Amino acid sequence: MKLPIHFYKPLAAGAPQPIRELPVRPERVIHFFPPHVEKIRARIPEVAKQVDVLCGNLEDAIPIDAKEAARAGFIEVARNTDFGDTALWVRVNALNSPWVLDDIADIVATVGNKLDVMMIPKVEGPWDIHFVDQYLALLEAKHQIQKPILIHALLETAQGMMNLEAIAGASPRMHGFSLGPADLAASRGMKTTRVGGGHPFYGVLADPRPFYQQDLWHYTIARMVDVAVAHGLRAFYGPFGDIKDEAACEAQFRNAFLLGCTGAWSLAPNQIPIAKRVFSPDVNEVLFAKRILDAMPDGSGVAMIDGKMQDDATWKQAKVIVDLARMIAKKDPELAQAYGF
Amino acid sequence: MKLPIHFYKPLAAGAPQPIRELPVRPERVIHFFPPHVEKIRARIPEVAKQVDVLCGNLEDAIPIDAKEAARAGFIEVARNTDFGDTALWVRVNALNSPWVLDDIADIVATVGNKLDVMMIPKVEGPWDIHFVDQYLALLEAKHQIQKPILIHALLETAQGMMNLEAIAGASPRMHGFSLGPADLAASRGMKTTVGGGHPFYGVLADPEHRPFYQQDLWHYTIARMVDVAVAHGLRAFYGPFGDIKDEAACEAQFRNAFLLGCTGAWSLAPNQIPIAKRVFSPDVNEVLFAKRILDAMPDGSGVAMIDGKMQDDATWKQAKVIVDLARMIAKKDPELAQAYGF
Amino acid sequence: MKLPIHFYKPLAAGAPQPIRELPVRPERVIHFFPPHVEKIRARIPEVAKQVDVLCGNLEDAIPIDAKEAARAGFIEVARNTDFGDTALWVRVNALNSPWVLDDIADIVATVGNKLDVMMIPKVEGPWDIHFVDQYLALLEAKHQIQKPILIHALLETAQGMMNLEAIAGASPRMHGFSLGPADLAASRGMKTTRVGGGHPFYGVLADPQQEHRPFYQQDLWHYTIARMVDVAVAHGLRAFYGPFGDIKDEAACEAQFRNAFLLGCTGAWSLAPNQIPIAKRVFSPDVNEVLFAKRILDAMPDGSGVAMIDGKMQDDATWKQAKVIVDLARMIAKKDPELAQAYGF
Amino acid sequence: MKLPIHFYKPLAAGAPQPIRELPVRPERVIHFFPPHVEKIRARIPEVAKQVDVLCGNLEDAIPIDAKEAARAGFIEVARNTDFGDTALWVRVNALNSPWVLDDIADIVATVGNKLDVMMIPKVEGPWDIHFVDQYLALLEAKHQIQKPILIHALLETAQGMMNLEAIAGASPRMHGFSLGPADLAASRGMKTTRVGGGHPFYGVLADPQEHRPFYQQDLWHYTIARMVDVAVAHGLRAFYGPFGDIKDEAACEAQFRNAFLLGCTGAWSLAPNQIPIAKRVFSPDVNEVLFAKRILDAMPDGSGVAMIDGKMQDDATWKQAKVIVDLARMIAKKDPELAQAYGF
Amino acid sequence: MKLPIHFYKPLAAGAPQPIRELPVRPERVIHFFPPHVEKIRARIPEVAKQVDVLCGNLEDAIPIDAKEAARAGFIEVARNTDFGDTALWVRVNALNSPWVLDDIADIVATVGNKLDVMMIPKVEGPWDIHFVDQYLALLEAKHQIQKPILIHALLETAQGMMNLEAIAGASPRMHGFSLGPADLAASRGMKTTRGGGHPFYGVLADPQEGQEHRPFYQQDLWHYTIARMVDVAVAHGLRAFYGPFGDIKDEAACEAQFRNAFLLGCTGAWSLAPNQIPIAKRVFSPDVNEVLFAKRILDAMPDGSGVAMIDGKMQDDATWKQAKVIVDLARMIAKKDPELAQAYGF
Repeated sequence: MKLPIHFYKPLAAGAPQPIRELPVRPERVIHFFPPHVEKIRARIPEVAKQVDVLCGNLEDAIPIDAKEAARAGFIEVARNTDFGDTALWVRVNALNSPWVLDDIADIVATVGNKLDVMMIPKVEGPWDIHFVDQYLALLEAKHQIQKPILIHALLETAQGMMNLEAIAGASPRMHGFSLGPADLAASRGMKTTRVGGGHPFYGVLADPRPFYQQDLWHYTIARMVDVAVAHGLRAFYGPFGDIKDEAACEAQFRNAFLLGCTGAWSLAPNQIPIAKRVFSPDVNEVLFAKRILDAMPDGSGVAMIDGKMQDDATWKQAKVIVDLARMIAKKDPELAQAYGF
Repeated sequence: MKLPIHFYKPLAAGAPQPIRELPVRPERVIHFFPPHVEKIRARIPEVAKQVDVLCGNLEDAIPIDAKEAARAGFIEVARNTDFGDTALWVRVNALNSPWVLDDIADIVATVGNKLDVMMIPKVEGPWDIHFVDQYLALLEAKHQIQKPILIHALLETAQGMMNLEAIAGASPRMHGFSLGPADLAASRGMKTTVGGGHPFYGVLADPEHRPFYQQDLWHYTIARMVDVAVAHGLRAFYGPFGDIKDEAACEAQFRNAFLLGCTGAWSLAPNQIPIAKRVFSPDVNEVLFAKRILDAMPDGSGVAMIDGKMQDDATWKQAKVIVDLARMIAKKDPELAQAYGF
Repeated sequence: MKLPIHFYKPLAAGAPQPIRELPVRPERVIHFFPPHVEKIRARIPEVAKQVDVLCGNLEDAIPIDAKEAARAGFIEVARNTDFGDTALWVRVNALNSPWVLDDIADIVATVGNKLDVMMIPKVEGPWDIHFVDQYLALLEAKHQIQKPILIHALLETAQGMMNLEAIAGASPRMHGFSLGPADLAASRGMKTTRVGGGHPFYGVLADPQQEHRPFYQQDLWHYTIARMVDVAVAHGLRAFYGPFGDIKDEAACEAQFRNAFLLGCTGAWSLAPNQIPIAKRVFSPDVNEVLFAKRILDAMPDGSGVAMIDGKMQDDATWKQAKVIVDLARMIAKKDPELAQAYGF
Repeated sequence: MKLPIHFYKPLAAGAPQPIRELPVRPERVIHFFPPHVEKIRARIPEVAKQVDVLCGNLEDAIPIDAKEAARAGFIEVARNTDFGDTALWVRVNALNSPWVLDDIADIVATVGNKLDVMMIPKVEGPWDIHFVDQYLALLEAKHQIQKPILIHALLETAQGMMNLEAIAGASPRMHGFSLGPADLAASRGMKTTRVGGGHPFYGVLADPQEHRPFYQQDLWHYTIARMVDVAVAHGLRAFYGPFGDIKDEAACEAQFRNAFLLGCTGAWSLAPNQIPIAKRVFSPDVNEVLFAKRILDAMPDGSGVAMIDGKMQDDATWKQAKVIVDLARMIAKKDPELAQAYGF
Repeated sequence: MKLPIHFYKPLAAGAPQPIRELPVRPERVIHFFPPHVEKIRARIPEVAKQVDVLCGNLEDAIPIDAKEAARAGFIEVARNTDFGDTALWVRVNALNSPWVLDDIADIVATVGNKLDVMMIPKVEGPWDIHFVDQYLALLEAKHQIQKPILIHALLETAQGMMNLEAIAGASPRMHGFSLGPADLAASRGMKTTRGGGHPFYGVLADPQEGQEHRPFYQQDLWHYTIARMVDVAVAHGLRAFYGPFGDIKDEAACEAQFRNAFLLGCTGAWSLAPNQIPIAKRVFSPDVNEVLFAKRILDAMPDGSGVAMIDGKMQDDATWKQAKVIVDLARMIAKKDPELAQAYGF
């Protein structure tokens, strides 16, 4: 709705200048953790090094009794821990809840200069983003935050799916989208208690009899990807609830990856290597991106490579995945040999 | 879009207040009947006891010579019959046809207070909904109909599928959508094997014998329809399954629809009636696991693990959908109440 | 979007009257050829009769040094061949490239009266159509072109997919779309094997029962094609599967071509001679569809009134729809033995 | 951009249910005061009785170093005064400013149940309304405010004017608009200075024939007309803002009367002398009340169809008639002579 | 509408990067000249020093037999002259005419690096902008033009007036609009005595008892049009202009019409004759005494907030923001107008 002339203006005197390009960094796994449980908080600095992104959770799966405790716990661990190359996110409570006003406000007050991305659940339309963008801009000015805190929208209501284009366009803070398969099923009335992969009842019956199961989430992921990529945002697969079935987890993660998602959530330590292995950049795309960078050294002009003309749009897309691959190659030696770094 | 302040005002002075929420009733089976066949008219009291919804049909399969008879036939059944829990629908002729003006006018004038929903063939955009809304409101005012008759949009063309949002939002009479698979496939140029798949839609494995995995032609259509319909507070329906001979395939196509969020389906023949009632009811084992989820977090908030599956607020709301539907369905069917918890 | 009353006016004083409905002619196969290669130019009058459409390529796989060569070879082979019933297309270079201005200007000024469709690569929004539409009008006015050159849009970016409705509605020149799997895969960050068009590791794992869990492969392109068909058909346009890049695998090419036909695509490209008979086999009209359409034409001898066939009401609109199926079956049955023997004329 | 099925749902569990219609009450004069001036805070209990609406000011005209004092002054007055039938409004600071977060939070927490309408300056687009709407909802839930605080949008920017339709429809909290002539002139680059009147060099020169006469024109005709149309179409009220030249009561009256003739509901008053000018100008026309009483008489059950003087009457006109009669009866409660003319 | 992430990217490989905000220069007068007349070309170097903007005209009042000579004539004068502080514009022919393709192509190829703004007649909707944007960008990449040439839209139809928001938003090349009053009145079916107005447009006073004749108050035809043009332009970051005042000889009527456009928020106006140049520069310059007074508003409130009383007139934050607009224009014009640099001081 906002005209480009005004789109990148900060929304408060003293707020950091809005971002023009989303920051490039590894986002292969987003590891949730319950911040009100002490034993988990103690292992967090060691866990922090095993993940690309660490995300404190304050909304779903936190008992109502523990809401205030999860907030203090998140501020506590974020205070004392240096997260190095790992990104730090938090999922706050829904915008109609009694906790979201103090959630956002105190987290910016105490750890704002360490928060990279704030995850907003149950987004229904661009108005939700409009609130959070202005609220953040004012808190950023009050507490003198240096970097703009980005917005990450959880895509888990039927209205969010309908309003997807408007949500993606609602703010220069937008980082991307996470599909929430359980909430989105409840919202749509999909008839399943599952959080993730296939369903035995969803299939095609052969003619006279073999039964071929079908992907429940094809339309949903394809739609999320197309809208995200068109806005320069990133799409993510959210939770896979069957923590034990690592094969089904890998199959679901890889499906998201093959349609174009950047990473996936992990709800338990054992899903962390699954997300890292599935969402690692494809070797042959990195290697082709390096030819593009080599063909257009300063990023301008026209070049061909294998009968295909390279432009400014391909150079910037190539530049993103090579920078990302270098950052991955710096944490894992086996990948560094595969990308050539 | 009509501004919300003008959206809920009635369109004719003396026509009833527009609703702001739909009624709550099982709509698992929409059973059609030709009102011009007296034998079929004679058996309507008995059939009414077996179906959630009875839809008089004035459109497809009613010969040109039978139209006046079918319209008078419908009025006579609706007059004479007590339906009770069964909703009474009518599918009138298409908006460009020489019968629709009298279809709606004669039916409202006589049995307007007994009609729940009017189904409109071939809805192509919001203008179709605006005509019917305004016509209905003028007729309801003239015969002082007490409750507003609802509009059910039949999805039969590519233009209608592309205007699905504007159709869904065009009136507070909107009740929901039915997919007309044969007619929609004909409009798109799809090739099917009436209202079902086609065995040659699949993907070939990589290069002995080379496996072939069939796909569902209707995934995009159904998913888009449920998204639009639910976002607006409406319901989606699978329409006609034309392969009456093949009942394994009819139950398979119905269960897919049910899983994606469709509410019910059409029965074109008496054998489809029990299939549609069983498939658009929750599975027993699925009601049972969902009752385990509701138990593990009575406040609906927190975390739990069942059979190695994580549960939270979101799965609690999944179980509430499943359990509440089974509860409502079980009040009407006392036999399924015994396969759940009564 | 322009108002209906301005939508059908010519955009230049001297340009031909825009068309109100698409020309009805066979488009089962779209055969590409590099117009700079001399030996290819020499056998073009013969390949012309094996294909429904001949499309000159000036863009991908044409070297930078051959750009003026391909453009000039196209102009020469287009002025000298009589194509008979075959349609003549050309794919120009992208709208951001150093070659498209002379591509369009030289072709319209030499062979414009011979060109049926111009294909634009990488159409990302309505603005692209607006540039081509106005550019073509000015050129057609200058060179007294009698009939409008239509525009065919190549889908290769997530942005193009998101703007599909606006693109379809941006001009009466709009002919249809072609999906370009490999480039659109790259635009979205999809993973495909074999030059676009698939991935064997996209699939649904069965529940546990046995240690072997069945794995059901899925189609990566279902959303894309279904969306393409709805937007194309709602505007009166046609949808096509573009380049199937694995030329050596004829089983898989037939499978991919058939999925597109079953979902409602009109034709597909061919990159090599072995794909020409595959496209023509798969995209031949369904016989039952034509039989029904003929009954409509019979029941209403002059497309007036209201009739009913197999319980289905028919009107002037169905009648104009049956006439398009029947006229197209007759054109295709001229070149197709099995349709000629299945349905006749 | 919200669907009617969700437009009228509260934005927080606990926040009061949103209005479907606007409160009917006299709104002929919006009287502004600086709440940081102690001599003004002392006279508020008497000023309240003389005005329809009293609006505290925290934005323009309040110095930067008085901001925190204006806010605390406003809360002191509001806690300690019974406004009776007078409505209580606040104009808070702009949404990009260091004061607006505590402005809204503190006022809601302490005097939320006495606050009728919140004025938001320098509105540019529906996104401003979305922010205030959701923010108000959460605060109202926290402090259990019992009716929803409404939102009044100040037209002070060319962006706001271009986005007027979208602003009007952005929330069921919307109460209406006020034209802010000085700020709007600056935003457009209108080359005038005076807050709210004519300009002597804006006019039409006659064709040559001795001396060519010069007919002055209204600068604000398009602006007010567009504001009234958008506002009425949305069931909202439009207001003329401040008239600056306090001493020139005739130019005040004519500018106020122009807004009244185009469809505005009331006007601001900056100084005690403007109070009786706004109340006289913006009272309903006698004929408008009289005609509205007959519509109310032709249809005792406000449904069905009635024809009055050649013209048919439905439920929208019965409802616009009941608003103006209720308004007129309330204006008679405190005006003897208008009571006899209105027929009460 | 193009999305912001894509709005600011170039439309051709090697085209100069889109600007994010318009250049700030004085645009009080847009002086038109017919480039096929030799006597006019000879004196351009001198007249270019007298005008804020110089605009070569290929369209109206350029005969059909003279089109090519006017186009080549414009290239000859642009190549030779050094224009200094004076912006150089050109009005090409309409997008439907047989001359516009070469108009645009030839001029960018030769004098592209000197052209600031290209003015397009009869812009009816955003699609016209899209054509000119893509066409320029290819030409700019072909001939390596260093900075983007801007687009000025001339409004001559009811369609363009109705499509004004979409036109304003269609490209980062967008500069502004000029009203074409005679063409716009003709498209709408308005009747005007000269663009101009019409003395018979007015309000009849009711009869008074002793009057011979009822007074007749003349009204302005163009109020809604100009007011709509300023709101849409300013909201998008662009600038609105009065176009041609065809009645060249009635200097007093010219001054009053321009003044009305100025007070509502127009930046400047066209001049079709040397006698209109001083009028446009004077009407679209802030009044000296108003600038002088605005300096006193700014100093009375250094923080720009609160109140102040200056010469018995009340001042507040809003008046301060008016003063800043009026002072900021005066300061920028003083860098171009040597006698107003005196009268303004600073």
